[PDB]
Amino acid sequence: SYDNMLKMLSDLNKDLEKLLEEMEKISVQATWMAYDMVVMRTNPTLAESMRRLEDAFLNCKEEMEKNWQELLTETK
Amino acid sequence: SYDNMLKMLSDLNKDLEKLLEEMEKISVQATWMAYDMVVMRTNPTLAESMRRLEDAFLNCKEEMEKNWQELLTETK
Repeated sequence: SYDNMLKMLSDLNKDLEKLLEEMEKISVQATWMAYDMVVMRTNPTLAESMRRLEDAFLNCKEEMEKNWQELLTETK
Repeated sequence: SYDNMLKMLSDLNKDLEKLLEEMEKISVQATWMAYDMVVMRTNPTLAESMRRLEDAFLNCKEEMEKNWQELLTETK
């Protein structure tokens, strides 16, 4: 059984890890999208590009919150 | 204009922050859902609950990747 538990744990760890790594990628990329925009200020449409990016961030945050509520329902 | 740039930057920072904080919450909660399950081993249906949770993790990861492609499209 010890090997069976080790296999189950391995699979849960792999799947949690894939989720965490996905979120890590989003985090780093979103941070550089923001910081790059504020440093590339010569952009002529700075106002609109900042608005588009920040509303995209809010949209993604809200979708992720709905994904998370879905997970909570699937696992309750 | 300096004050206006400060205001735009403030709003982008707020929205990026809300995204990052959402992902932080998911990260911490998903980690404790996994670790609590592996320590509450007396659970009679451990196999099924581990399967449900790991598949929920994979589903959430895949949804987040689709959300992220949506953001990349909105901001291209």
